[PDB]
Amino acid sequence: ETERTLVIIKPDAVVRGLIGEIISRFEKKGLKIVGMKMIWIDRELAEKHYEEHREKPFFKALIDYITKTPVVVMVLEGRYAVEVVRKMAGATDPKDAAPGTIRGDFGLEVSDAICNVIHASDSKESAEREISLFFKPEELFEYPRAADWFYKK
Amino acid sequence: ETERTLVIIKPDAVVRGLIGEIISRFEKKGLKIVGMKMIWIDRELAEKHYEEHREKPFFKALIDYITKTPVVVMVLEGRYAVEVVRKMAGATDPKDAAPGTIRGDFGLEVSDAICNVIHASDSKESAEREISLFFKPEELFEYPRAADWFYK
Repeated sequence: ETERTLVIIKPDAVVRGLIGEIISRFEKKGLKIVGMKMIWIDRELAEKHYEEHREKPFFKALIDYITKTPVVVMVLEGRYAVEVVRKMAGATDPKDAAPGTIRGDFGLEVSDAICNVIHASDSKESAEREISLFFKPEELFEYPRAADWFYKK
Repeated sequence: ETERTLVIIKPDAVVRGLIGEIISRFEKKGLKIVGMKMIWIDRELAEKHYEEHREKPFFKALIDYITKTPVVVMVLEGRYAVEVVRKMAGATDPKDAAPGTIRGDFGLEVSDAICNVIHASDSKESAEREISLFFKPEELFEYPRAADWFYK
């Protein structure tokens, strides 16, 4: 049931100094960070990540947003991590996100793009594609978190 | 003036899930993360980092400790960042660290090595050496944090 999903702490979150708070939510949930790095995505890489939206009118503004400042890309590993992280993220537009979720607690204001604090892979297929896009195998690790032994099935 | 210093969130902090808590303390202080990545330090790199202790009896334990699991290395930028981060870290041995500091609030137990949650450059000279050891220029960025404009 263990899966890996990709999260991007977007420019709005980095600029607002929310990197730590976001990471803590994943850590306290029990999710494991197996890869992470601060990078500054250029347009070419951004367009590859959002390739499915290439033909849509909001594409340009989305690329402008994700490349505005450096971001933190990270890979989270855990039981049903893909759907669990999406749930933790909350509704796409922060105004609709429930209190308690990352977007619900930290997001609201928007620019030309719907700034929503973080990106979370929408499926296992997308996660695999996205993780391969941003990380090299040597940048992903297998190691124990403190309580891993407790769950030895 | 503005300085850059190196911080390593050590294996004990990573294993205990304290990465976010630690980073938040730097962010709320006003410090800017200009570089960061999770890496698993190899013995040779660890020995370069701790080169000053190569001839000491506690050297091996230090290497075993810092390479036990992946760590998060990051570069913090800000006014007098080197001394400020050292102050935030607290006493070397967590048992002696004051409440309110990172080591004071999160560290205590030790192994063969004095596990102390994080590493913080001890001087501007050490900071420059350490930053170059773990980061390439292309991995460090210049960008605005939300309130940067306020201090103009």
